[PDB]
Amino acid sequence: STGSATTTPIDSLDDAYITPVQIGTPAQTLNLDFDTGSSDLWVFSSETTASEVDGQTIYTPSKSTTAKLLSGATWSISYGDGSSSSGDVYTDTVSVGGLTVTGQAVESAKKVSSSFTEDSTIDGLLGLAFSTLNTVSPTQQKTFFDNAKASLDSPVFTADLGYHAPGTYNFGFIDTTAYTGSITYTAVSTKQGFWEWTSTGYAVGSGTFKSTSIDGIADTGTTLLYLPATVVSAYWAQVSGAKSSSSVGGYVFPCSATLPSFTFGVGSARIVIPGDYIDFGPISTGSSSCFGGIQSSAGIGINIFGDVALKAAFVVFNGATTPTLGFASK
Ligand SMILES: O=C(Cc1ccccc1)Nn1cnc2ccccc21
Repeated sequence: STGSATTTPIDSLDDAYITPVQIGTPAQTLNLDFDTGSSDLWVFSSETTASEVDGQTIYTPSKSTTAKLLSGATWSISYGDGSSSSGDVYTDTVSVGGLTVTGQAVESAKKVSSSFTEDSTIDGLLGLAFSTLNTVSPTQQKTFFDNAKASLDSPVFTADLGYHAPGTYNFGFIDTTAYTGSITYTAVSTKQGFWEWTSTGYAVGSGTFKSTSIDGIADTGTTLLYLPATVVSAYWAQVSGAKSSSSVGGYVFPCSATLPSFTFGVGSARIVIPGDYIDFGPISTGSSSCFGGIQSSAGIGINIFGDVALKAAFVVFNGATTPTLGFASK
């Protein structure tokens, strides 16, 4: 089998992407954030604290003839940005772009933190990291991809995120019309549960390439590109008037600036992030100070190839016995 679903930015800045997902019988369609940096499929639901729901579409298990409470199971997650959610668990039928999994764990939120409440466009998360990160207790659950894998034509999924435009998530096949040139594959470590790889270096604008190993994760659920402070300083030094602002929480730059591109290495291959992809707009409405899309990972503990980086590429998440990652230009 295969699946193919369009993913759509939630706002004009590409802060996140939502992909429609069918849950239950008859289908309940929720728009989920596909997140290769986590491993829980959780949804706003009829069980969510009423004051914490504000515009989201909810899953109502009692209206699904295929829903079954997973007795005794609970879940609780906290993301790197400080947000969180928790609740109980059902199994149900879940379909993505024509690909169906029966018996998928669907984590029903009883509580969500303020940032989820405040974002009406995201009805929940669909994790695509390794199932060793899944938070369900006392019996850990498998991700949608891990449940689908043996049925797929090939044990892969691909992310093709758009810049200010829709993109695609495919399951089970590589669309050879969706990229240019060849796909370069690179080794993955699953030791921390992530799609963790090592970039071979970087360049700023038309500058020379610096060969240097940069370990990090491919994370569709992170908006920005988080890299070592040395690398990020080298980038922003090429933007007149850019500065790190302790009060704003990162690098800012004059909105009048033209940003240079940023290149990262994948083996001997190179992915070029155009400068416009690094502009995240005014820090507050009407401000002439803009927030940068490349930020330091120093407070985080891991480098993160978030959407800013991934949307510049066609990315293959190869879930073979020994997983790997592939990147192509597009
Ligand atoms: O948690 C993180 C990483 C992060 C971003 C910004 C600052 C510090 C750390 N991404 N992410 C991955 N999945 C997520 C789901 C919600 C929120 C963030 C999510």
